[PDB]
Amino acid sequence: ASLTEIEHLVQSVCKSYRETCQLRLEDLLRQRSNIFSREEVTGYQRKSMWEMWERCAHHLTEAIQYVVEFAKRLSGFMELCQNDQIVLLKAGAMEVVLVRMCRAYNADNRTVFFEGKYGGMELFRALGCSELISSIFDFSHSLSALHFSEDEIALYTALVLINAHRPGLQEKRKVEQLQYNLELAFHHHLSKTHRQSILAKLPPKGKLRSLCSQHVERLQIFQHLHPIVVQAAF
Ligand SMILES: O=S(=O)(c1ccccc1)N(CC(F)(F)F)c1ccc(C(O)(C(F)(F)F)C(F)(F)F)cc1
Repeated sequence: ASLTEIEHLVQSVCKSYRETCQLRLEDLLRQRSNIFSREEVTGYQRKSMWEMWERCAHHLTEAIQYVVEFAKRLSGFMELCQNDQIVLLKAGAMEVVLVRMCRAYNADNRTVFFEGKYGGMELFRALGCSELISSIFDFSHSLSALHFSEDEIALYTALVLINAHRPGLQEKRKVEQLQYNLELAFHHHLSKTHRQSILAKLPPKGKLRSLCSQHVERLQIFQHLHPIVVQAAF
């Protein structure tokens, strides 16, 4: 693989991102002054457990759709069999959503963009999963300190999806080669931007995994349905 091939894979991944990112970074940054008032917060805390889980599962569904669209536009992914695609999307898609959320997270006041405004942890009291909420906030806080650029996000989330160490893969050799090529791309682009320093600072791969799993566990506990099943409907 040549320099031109590597730079093209970079441009193709970043383009696929830019087209599927759902929320424009500029919009999210500008919306940072648009903070929920006490009464609105109280308005959310008073809502039913059932309602809050309905709202949250719906936003998650939408976000997963965009991430699935991202994946389909990564070179090679479509060329994999339906089984291997779904194997990669099963946990991978939701792991990507949780990384993407650091863009909608403001470290200065520890708030998150939710349904049009920024609000802190207390917004989600009705859900009755404070430790799950804490885990998201703390993961998003640690990622924000890295100041991910749009392209770093793009490249890093491609690697989250395209990973050969996932249960029950068939064309495992071919996913290893797709993972290899995107690793070259990510590394090349980091050196070019003198941003190699983030490599050691990236969240341990199994931290994002165990976070995703615990959230999926609790999501299904509220009688919903695994996100992979829902996504299959489209
Ligand atoms: O917009 S969300 O509802 C959101 C929740 C918490 C903080 C900010 C934003 N949504 C974000 C998404 F990007 F997916 F749209 C979201 C919904 C639900 C979750 C959950 O992790 C779970 F369990 F449903 F997967 C939880 F409900 F627990 F928070 C996480 C994020």
